[PDB]
Amino acid sequence: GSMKQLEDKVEELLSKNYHLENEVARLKKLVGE
Amino acid sequence: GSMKQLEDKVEELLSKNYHLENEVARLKKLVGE
Repeated sequence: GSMKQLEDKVEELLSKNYHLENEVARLKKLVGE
Repeated sequence: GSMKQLEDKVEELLSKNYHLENEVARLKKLVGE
C-alpha cells in the first residue's frame, strides 16, 4: 500500500495544525488576561 | 492523477502548521514583552 499512508499522513498534519491552532488560542488569554 | 494531489496536499498542511507555529511564536512576545 501507499495511498493509505498519505491518507493517514494528511490526517496527522490536519491534527497537527488543529491542535497547534488551539495553542495560539491559549496564548490569546495569556495576552488578554 | 491522484497521488500527486496528496503530495501537494500534505505539503500544503505542512505549510499551514509551519506558518501557524510561527504565529504561536509571535504571541510569545506579546506575552513576554
